[PDB]
Amino acid sequence: YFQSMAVSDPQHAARLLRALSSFRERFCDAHLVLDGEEIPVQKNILAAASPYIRTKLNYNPSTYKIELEGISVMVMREILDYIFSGQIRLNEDTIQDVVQAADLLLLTDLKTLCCEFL
Amino acid sequence: YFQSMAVSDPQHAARLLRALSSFRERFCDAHLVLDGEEIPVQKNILAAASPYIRTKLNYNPSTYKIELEGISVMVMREILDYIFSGQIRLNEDTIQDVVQAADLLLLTDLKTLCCEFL
Repeated sequence: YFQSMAVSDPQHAARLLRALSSFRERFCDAHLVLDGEEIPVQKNILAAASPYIRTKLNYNPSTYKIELEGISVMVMREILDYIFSGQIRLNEDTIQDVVQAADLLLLTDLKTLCCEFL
Repeated sequence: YFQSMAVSDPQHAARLLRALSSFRERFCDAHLVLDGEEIPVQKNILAAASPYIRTKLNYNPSTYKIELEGISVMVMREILDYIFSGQIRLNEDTIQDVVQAADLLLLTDLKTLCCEFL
């Protein structure tokens, strides 16, 4: 008989995500424009996490800007922290704003994670 | 008392990785040059996975090319499949070439995964 194998490392994705977290200061391809604030950002990772941002880039393609005024800077920074780790931070005064932000950005699993703590 | 929480979704990294896997055809920032073959590639994800490629980009910064002639095209494609999934494919005729490639690219965990099947 002849044998071939497909071996899977389930910690790989978490590990790659931590190396990508290091690059949030060369690799930045775009700026998120929220309030009058600009956050340098890696395009493919935000497009990957948020279907909204994915669609926005198809329809809204010299620094490249992705506009977002319907979410505060503090909340988006906690969401970006989520995107690069899988962990979100939640207070009594915050969880509602985060759930609404998650809805805007079509972060469907973040939203489900937030509602389970209500 | 006042209470804040940090909630962690451990499937998040795998899920983001699958959305990034979709983009391997806009998001491509560079070409891998192996043999006389060019593979359009997302820069930050290869830099993140491979410390070698990370270093190469610091020292070797108009399409941007990352040169790599010490690995075959077939093997690198299986490695790129690993990078975007955590799964590697391994035959009797292949595992040695993959282990050597993993060493070149400083893919330390891929290498450990490959040696466990020897």
